[PDB]
Amino acid sequence: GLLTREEIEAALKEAGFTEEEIRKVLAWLERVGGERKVLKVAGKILIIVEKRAGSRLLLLYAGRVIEKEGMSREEVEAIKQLISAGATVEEIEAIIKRIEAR
Repeated sequence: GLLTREEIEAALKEAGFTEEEIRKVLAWLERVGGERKVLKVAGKILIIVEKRAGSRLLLLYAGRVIEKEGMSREEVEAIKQLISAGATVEEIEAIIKRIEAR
């Protein structure tokens, strides 16, 4: 199913976020109100929140916060692959910017 808020908290504490920062993330998750499919790959937190008004995506790791809205399946898939490739959130964002430039 979907990852619970308590499990997300623990995962983000591993990623390197404080409970206050996590609270902000939880607010973001509630803001969208979609299906919070949160994955933990190699320490990197891949938050995929599916919604009919547009899939939202949030990358969290080592204090880095990448908030994206209106993400396509191809973009989300690419991000997931980059994470599994061992790419950092900053490097992923650089790739996303290259995508957005197109």
